Formats: sequence, C-alpha cells, structure tokens
Amino acid sequence: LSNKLTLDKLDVKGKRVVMRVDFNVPMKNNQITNNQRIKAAVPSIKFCLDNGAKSVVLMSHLGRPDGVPMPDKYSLEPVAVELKSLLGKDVLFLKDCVGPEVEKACANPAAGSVILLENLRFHVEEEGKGKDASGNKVKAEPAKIEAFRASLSKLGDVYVNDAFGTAHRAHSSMVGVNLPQKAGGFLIKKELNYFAKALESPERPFLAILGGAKVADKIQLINNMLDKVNEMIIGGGMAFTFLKVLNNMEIGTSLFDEEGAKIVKDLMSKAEKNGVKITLPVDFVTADKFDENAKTGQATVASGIPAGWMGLDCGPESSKKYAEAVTRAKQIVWNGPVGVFEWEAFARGTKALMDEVVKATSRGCITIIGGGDTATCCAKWNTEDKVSHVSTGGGASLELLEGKVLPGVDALSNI
Ligand SMILES: Nc1ncnc2c1ncn2[C@@H]1O[C@H](COP(=O)(O)OP(=O)(O)O)[C@@H](O)[C@H]1O
Ligand SMILES: [Mg+2]
Repeated sequence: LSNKLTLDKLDVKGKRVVMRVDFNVPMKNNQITNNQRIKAAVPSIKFCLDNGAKSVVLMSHLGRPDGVPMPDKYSLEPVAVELKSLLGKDVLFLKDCVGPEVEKACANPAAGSVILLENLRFHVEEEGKGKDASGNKVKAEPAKIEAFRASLSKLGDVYVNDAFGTAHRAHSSMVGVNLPQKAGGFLIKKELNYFAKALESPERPFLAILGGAKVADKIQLINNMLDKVNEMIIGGGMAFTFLKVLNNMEIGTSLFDEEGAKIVKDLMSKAEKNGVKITLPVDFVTADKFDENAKTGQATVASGIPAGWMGLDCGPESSKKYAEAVTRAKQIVWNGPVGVFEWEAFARGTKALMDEVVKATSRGCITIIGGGDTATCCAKWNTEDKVSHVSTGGGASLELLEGKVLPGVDALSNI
C-alpha cells in the first residue's frame, strides 16, 4: 500500500464515491448473525461523508448465487437496514447494481446520500462465471463483462476499495472499475499493515489452523503456506479429503474435494521435507443428515464414519491434539471453524479450540483469527478482544500468508 493511493489522500469534496466493500456477512434466515464486516467499513464511509462526498455508493457480494438473481436467498436488503443503524443515517437500497435505473438513482444524489446496491453476484459478469438457473456451469461473455464494469464505473466519480475480505478475488467490482482515481480504504490499510508486521518474521513456532468448508479453494493454498509455517492443523471440512487419501478412512457423506485429493500426498511430502508438523483430527461428532436437529454420533478414524452420516465436528482426542499444537505455538493464524459451530451439537470443538487460543494470547502468543465465519466464532463467544487480531479476511488472509499480493490492492492507482 505504501505505493498506492489511499482514501486519506483522495479529495472527495463534492464527488460521488463508488466503494467496493465486503458486506458478505453471515446469515440465518435473512438475519445477520455478525455485523463485524459492516462496522469495519464505517470509518471509510464516514470519512467520505465527513469530508463532503456528494454520495457513497456501496457495493458487495453476498454468498454464492452463481450469477443468477436470488433475492429470496441472497439479498443485501437486510444489510442496508443494519447499515442504517450503524451509521445513524438512512440508506437507500437498490434492487440491482447495474443498468439504467441504477445509473439514474446514482447520477446526481442529494448531498450526503448513502446508497447500497443489490448483490453483485446476481450478475454473472462480476465473477466472470457461475451457473444458469438450472445448475449448469456457465462462463460470462467479455463484451458483457466490459459493460458490467462500465455501468459500475458510472455510479461514482472516484472509486474506493475497502473490501479486504474479498481482496483476493480479481472480480469486476474489485479490479475492473474504470475511474481515474482508485483508492484503498482504511480497512484495507489497517489489515495490510497488521499482516505486514506479523508476517515479516513470525514468532516461532508459527501454527496455521485451517478448517472451514471451502475445501476446493483452501486446499490449493496449502502448498505455498508450507514454506511459511512450522505446524498446521488441518481440521473442519478440510480433514476428510486428507483422511480419505491418507488413511483410506471411510468418510460417509462428509465434505470431499475430488481435485484436492490428487495433491494430498504431495502436500504431506512437502510438509515432511519442510519439517511442518501436520495435525489431523482423530475423532468426530457425526450427524445423520446436514441439519442442526440431526441425530448425533461418535466416530474415529479407525471406525470410519457410517454410510449416510457426515463428520460435522472433531471429537475429544482431536481437541486435545489441537490444544497441544496451540500450546506449542508463539504465533497462530486461524481460518476455518473446526466444526459446524453455528449449530450447537457441532460447536464444542471450535469452542474448545477458541478457549485454548485465548489462553495462548494470555501467555503472549500472537493470535490472529480471520474470516467472515471464523470471526463470527469470536463474536459468538465474546473473544474479539481476547486474541491479538480478528481480521475480516479469511481466504484473503491465507493468500497474504502464502506471500501473495491481493488483486483488489494491486488494482489501485499508484501514488
Ligand atoms: N466438518 C464440516 N463440514 C461442513 N462444514 C464445516 C465443517 N467444519 C466447519 N464447517 C463450516 O465451515 C464454514 C466456514 O468456512 P469458511 O467460509 O471457509 O471460513 P471463513 O468464512 O472463516 O473463511 C462454517 O460455516 C462451518 O459451519
Ligand atoms: Mg466463510
């Protein structure tokens, strides 16, 4: 960022600001479970308003609608409502993010107008791909992508990107906006500065804790991370891929990444060569279906998971092994709950791991927890202030740990 235009050097007096934020907040039945990512953008938004912005037009994705409109499942409308509360200002919600009606509402707003656009991923051109409404994979057309970007660019005179949590995504709203000044917000500044200091020479041992459910994405990041860390917990939804390939463990209907499976053995060889201690769980809480009211069971690696059942949390021997890796660390980066922590039957391991990480912070371990869902763990159990840093970035944070530049940063104007 030292090299890039940032919002503190952007003259906004009388300008419309179009601002990409990560408002991809966790939900249960169109209710916001954690407004952390919303609050995190407020400093950038208030700056613009305080310094005389004509308008701030906010844009984000929510979940993975795959390029089809899904207002019933994936609308940002609840986020506009929560934003109102957080800003003390009213927020005009629009039901689309591009096209003539949107351009019109954004062309010349009343001074101080805050506008939140609908889910960008209701359009295929944001990601550059998705699925048609029948579930068949489609790829977007370049001339349509270009038009999508041109339409977004009409909505502001100047562009800010404060979407740290999405900064690893080279999507239209993140790298494609064509305006003369493209400036990083304060949340991006705050996050890049923390990780720059913490990644420069990590305290050792440096433990990465990888869990969660986006197994196809995350498994592809392990290879570079193995040059940076001394230990790695591979837990949550990611473990099953590894145990299937390594132990031939019967995993039931647990998450499994078919492509990921093909590099597991390569990753474990690299880990052995780099002296990275891999800790996989050894036991599970199982469920007879993917429901919070499912019947619960126990499984071990040796027993396997029964057919039709899925592992949704680690068990007590796993928690103990996770605790011992946490006890040995001087620095930790954790992204991905180690169970379906949202559901109380499957929350105990993630809760146990959190208690250990809080303890560790107390004896001077540098502890970093990131992700839309992993940070919600901290909100759930009131630990946001009992670890060293809660980041709004999960996958974005792991890509920094890999040593990469984030495209959403790299696309900003130079100083
Ligand atoms: N064994 C599992 N099977 C399915 N989902 C899991 C498992 N363990 C954790 N999860 C889920 O992982 C999700 C979070 O994954 P992810 O989005 O990758 O993390 P973050 O948002 O912190 O980057 C949670 O919603 C949680 O329910
Ligand atoms: Mg997530």
